Amino acid sequence: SGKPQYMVLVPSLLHTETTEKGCVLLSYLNETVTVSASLESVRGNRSLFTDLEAENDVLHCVAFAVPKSSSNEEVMFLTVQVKGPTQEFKKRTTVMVKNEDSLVFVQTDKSIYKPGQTVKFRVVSMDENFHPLNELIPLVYIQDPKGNRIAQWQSFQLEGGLKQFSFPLSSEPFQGSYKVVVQKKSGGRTEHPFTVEEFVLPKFEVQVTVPKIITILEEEMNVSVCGLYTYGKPVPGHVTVSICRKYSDASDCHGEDSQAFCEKFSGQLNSHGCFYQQVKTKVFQLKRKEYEMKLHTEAQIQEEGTVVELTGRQSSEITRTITKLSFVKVDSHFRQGIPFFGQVRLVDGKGVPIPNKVIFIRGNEANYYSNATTDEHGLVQFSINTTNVMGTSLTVRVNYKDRSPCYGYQWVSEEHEEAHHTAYLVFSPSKSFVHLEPMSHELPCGHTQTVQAHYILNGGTLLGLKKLSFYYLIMAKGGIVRTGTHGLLVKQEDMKGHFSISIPVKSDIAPVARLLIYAVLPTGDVIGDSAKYDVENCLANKVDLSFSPSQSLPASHAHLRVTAAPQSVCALRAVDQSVLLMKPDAELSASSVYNLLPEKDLTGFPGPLNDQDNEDCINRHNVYINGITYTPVSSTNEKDMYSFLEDMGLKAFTNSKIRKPKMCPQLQQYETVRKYFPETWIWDLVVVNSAGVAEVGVTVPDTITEWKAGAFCLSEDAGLGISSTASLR
Amino acid sequence: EDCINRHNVYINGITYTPVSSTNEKDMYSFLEDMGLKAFTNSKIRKPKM
Amino acid sequence: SNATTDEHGLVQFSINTTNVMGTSLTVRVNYKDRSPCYGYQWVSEEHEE
Ligand SMILES: *[C@@H]1O[C@H](CO)[C@@H](O[C@@H]2O[C@H](CO)[C@@H](O[C@@H]3O[C@H](CO)[C@@H](O)[C@H](O)[C@@H]3O)[C@H](O)[C@H]2NC(C)=O)[C@H](O)[C@H]1NC(C)=O
Ligand SMILES: *[C@@H]1O[C@H](CO)[C@@H](O)[C@H](O)[C@H]1NC(C)=O
Ligand SMILES: *[C@@H]1O[C@H](CO)[C@@H](O)[C@H](O)[C@H]1NC(C)=O
Ligand SMILES: *[C@@H]1O[C@H](CO)[C@@H](O)[C@H](O)[C@H]1NC(C)=O
Repeated sequence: SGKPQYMVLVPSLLHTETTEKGCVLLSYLNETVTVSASLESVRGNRSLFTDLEAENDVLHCVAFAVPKSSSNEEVMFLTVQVKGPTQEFKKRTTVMVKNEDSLVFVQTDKSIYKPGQTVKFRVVSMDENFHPLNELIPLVYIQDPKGNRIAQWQSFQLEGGLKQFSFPLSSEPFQGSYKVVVQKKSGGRTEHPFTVEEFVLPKFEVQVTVPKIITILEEEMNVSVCGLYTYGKPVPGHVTVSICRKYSDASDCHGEDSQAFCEKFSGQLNSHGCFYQQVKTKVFQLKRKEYEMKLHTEAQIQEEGTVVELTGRQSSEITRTITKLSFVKVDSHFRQGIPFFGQVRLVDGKGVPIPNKVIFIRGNEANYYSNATTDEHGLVQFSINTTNVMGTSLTVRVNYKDRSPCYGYQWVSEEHEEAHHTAYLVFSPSKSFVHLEPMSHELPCGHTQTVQAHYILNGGTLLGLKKLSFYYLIMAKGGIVRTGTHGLLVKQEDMKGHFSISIPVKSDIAPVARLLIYAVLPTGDVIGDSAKYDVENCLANKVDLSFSPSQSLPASHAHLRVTAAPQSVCALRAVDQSVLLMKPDAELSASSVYNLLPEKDLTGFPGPLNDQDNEDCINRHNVYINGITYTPVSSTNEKDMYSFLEDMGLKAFTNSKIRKPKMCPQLQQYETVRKYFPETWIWDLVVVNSAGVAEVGVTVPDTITEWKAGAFCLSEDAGLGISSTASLR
Repeated sequence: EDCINRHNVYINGITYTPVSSTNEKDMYSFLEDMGLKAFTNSKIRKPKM
Repeated sequence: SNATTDEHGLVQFSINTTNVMGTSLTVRVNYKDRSPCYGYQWVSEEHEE
């Protein structure tokens, strides 16, 4: 009636002495089973033995934990044993232990700084999860590039899983980027740098603009240039540019000046609004062997005469290809019981595909060709008919393919982008599989999302019964996040595809969700595949600030009302934005900490184990051959079942087949940026009342610009917290 | 003799190579190494290449 | 399965086949050349197998 299938879902990744979900599959009932995953040592003392009461048709996942290891990493062999009363089976795989750490980072006002000041910085620690973590440290120190520690503290402990600091500064350091150092008890190194320079602020504010990406056909170059040396005085005078076609063709012995052109669309500087300029690309002869351009502006000053020149935007953009299209949501892998959606769009300079440009959908080897055209957004969506072999490789054009060069030099050259794709199949010995469409688009949080996926069942069901089972599963941070299950209705012969599913979006998942579902069968074949989904940045504890409103200067008395979970600790870096405008937070965001996270996923193969040996081989089963002919031994490159276990990112131990090409050994063979005041306005720490604290802000008058906070909050009552943006005028 | 370009080439398993039975010691090879022909409903005759 | 020449008898041997059509046998199957460096690549050491 039912042949048993067992499968124990075992992320070989071990986050230590922490809850990490693991689980099992069993169905099609049989006598008795109480299996045990034992990571026995050479002796059997380092056994990570977890024997557990088991049954059929159930999902009930224990997140047991493990004490510390001897090494930081150590491969140990894992023979889960099939504790049946009359059947016992093993298979040894290395386990990817790791004495992994709790995670940390650093906060500073800036990286560049001013000489002679005191830097102010803070330090943080949390865990795998995004909750705080109070804990000591070995040490900390700032280091200078000369191999030496300019600042240091020793083995403090955190009040709330963080600490704030400062450090003075000499006015005579080495002008260079300096850095800070901490080591965990393991030796866990984090790094957050900081430079200093009292470079002279250039008086002038000469600013140029120009189009970047050019093509084989243009008409206009709408170039805006304006110099307000103080940001608020565009001088009444003249301006002249030097813009020039340039670039000897990779030749330097020419002994001359390689300017192909030099035009000066000079003009009278107007204080109204700004000077602007609008130059044409025709006189520049925007031709193929009309060579690269360079841009350099003569910004002359009135009643001073100390004229400035600036080479900005100068390095032109040799657009070797013209009419550049791409893919959009092209299914990286496809299937055979469905005509399926790839997608492609187009961009060109400004990023404007011609409306209703019709295309040449060269999706072949099924020779399903059927033209289409661009939607509003360049895009296009399309199924393609399916009775062919595993390999399929597709492409689409508006132009047509030419492989027609006359002579192998072709210094003469031209190109148009083509979105060609190669694809491979899925298994289906089990005679049922799904195609889970991707959600590779917008993803708001604090919701759920019914997924769209379409099962088949080849040959209907050979027997099946009234009801089989299907389960949908997601890994997270080395542990499964949730347990998804379902069943379908009764039918003995059909090809249906209207399956139901959903999952709630909050948090608690890698930046992706390798969601996986599979086709549990009574006949020892199970077919699935992962399904990777975006995880857009959203936090446990949201929060927002608000200030005593932005008004005239002198009013020192202000506020900064901030309102979050009832209890927390909080950074309060109320600062000037223009210094952050100067150098954006290329190294700070909520998304940052999501990705400053290391080891979000790690397929278990990684470095330590090159592979896993298993029992069968390809030469085996030397019994009668095909009746029609002789079928030798060979295989397919298509995406596979055993690998869907590693596409999940884990291993397992099973009787349902993964029988495919292992091997036989020896068969028969035997730039410069503007700056204003670096003055860091506010920097402090507070704790929220239950109702949302508000701190009287102190105006820094007599300095008007864009203003902003670098604040941040934290607690275990709701995890960390950030209102990632609220500026001030 | 066969006048057949091909039969069911495309198959899940390995594509059979020969239209008719060809081997070093096949069945009709016994009739050939005899040197005699025959006319039969069982599987004997072939063209060579 | 090694054997030996009888004074009155030659080798009378069987091998148990459990595989596909492609087969081939030999004896004195230890080396074809006693010495591969033989000399100046000018005269090949050949003994019957
Ligand atoms: C390519 O696309 C076409 C649809 O335009 C798919 O054709 C579909 O094929 C299935 C299976 O043959 C059809 O179901 C049954 O077909 C038989 C044909 O004799 C019919 O007698 C049954 O009543 C039943 O309809 C299905 O009807 C058909 N699509 C439509 C129009 O309903 C085809 O499967 C696609 N390529 C492949 C083979 O993946
Ligand atoms: C279940 O599977 C085992 C192994 O094939 C077998 O020994 C047993 O007879 C099967 N049936 C039951 C009901 O135990
Ligand atoms: C196993 O070895 C460890 C090493 O510390 C020891 O503590 C323990 O007592 C030994 N035996 C067990 C499993 O208790
Ligand atoms: C030759 O085969 C016999 C019969 O089994 C065996 O006893 C003997 O060890 C073999 N001789 C050699 C070369 O060892």
